[PDB]
Amino acid sequence: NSIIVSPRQRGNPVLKFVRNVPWEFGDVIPDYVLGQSTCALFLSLRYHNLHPDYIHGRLQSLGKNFALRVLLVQVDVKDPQQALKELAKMCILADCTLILAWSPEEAGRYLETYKAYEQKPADLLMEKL
Ligand SMILES: [Hg+2]
Repeated sequence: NSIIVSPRQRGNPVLKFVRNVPWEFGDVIPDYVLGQSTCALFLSLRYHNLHPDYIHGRLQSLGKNFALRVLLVQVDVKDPQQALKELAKMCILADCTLILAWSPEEAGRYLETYKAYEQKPADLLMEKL
């Protein structure tokens, strides 16, 4: 039921806006575990400028364990277009979904939205047999 949150996310104002599903910190590889094989990384564009090698290593340490991988980018920098195009390339090659959030609140809503769905819900009919 709960979103599991990496302690690396501690202090991220996004957490204030995860309000309609429980969340707790846990020892997890992604920034948010949103189900059995779904997870998200969070990246602020301001942070990305300051630490340009950060996200490539993060996406790479993540690998392919989770079926659905989501990079949630907070667009918080004037003139983000060049950064966004490079992150898009990175996501295409790493096969991850790129989502643009324009505020912490929007990012928190995206997290609750992905948590609403099981990527591989129960399949009862096979089970019954
Ligand atoms: Hg991910």
